[PDB]
Amino acid sequence: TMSSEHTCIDTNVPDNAACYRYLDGTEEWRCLLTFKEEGGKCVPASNVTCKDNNGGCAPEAECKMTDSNKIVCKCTKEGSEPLFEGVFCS
Repeated sequence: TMSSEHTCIDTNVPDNAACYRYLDGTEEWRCLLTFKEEGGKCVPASNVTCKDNNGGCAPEAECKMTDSNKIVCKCTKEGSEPLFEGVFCS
């Protein structure tokens, strides 16, 4: 992993998404805030927002909408480290 990226080494990581490997050597692939993976494939959300389930956030991220009705995701549960989009925060 270069030095310690903790990112998967060869798991399923579709484009427009972010993948990260856990400390147990496991592997997880997440999608951006505008992409949702459903069935192993990820597609543009647009309709996904706070009104729905995490408009592209993470299992530990808060959902907030902007003046444009865009769902923003930010992980910060004390000692939490959101990744790029926050869909997955350490």
